[PDB]
Amino acid sequence: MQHLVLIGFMGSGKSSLAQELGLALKLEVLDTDMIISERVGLSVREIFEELGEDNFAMFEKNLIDELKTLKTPHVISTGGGIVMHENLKGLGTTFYLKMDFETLIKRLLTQAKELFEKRQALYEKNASFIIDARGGLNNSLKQVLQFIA
Repeated sequence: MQHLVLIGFMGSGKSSLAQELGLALKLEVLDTDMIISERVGLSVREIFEELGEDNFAMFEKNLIDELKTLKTPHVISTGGGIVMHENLKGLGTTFYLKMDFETLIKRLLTQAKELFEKRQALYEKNASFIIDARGGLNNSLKQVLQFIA
């Protein structure tokens, strides 16, 4: 609960922001996309295609509990599977990196819009803080650094 937890959709650019936020604050950064792929042995993309998003999200939800094992404060990029998460706020201060749907869509249909709407509601229910992604990585970073001050 002094972990800084970047949460948001996959493709939102949280991993890269995490990297740069760690560097700025002299903190280690952990990316649950990385851990899950490292431990499962398959790429994010293969897990998504062969096992589905619900199972990615399960992988993530099980890693969260382990992440409270951490003796030091970390930047943690996670939340690609918010559907399965109950309250990652118990992991630390969570920042939702909020991107509009059309912009998320470019970086990666009525059914996708439906999903996006439902999951955004979960992200902001799980967020201690909201960072507006529209302005790009450094403007998101400034936002996070301003919350910290």
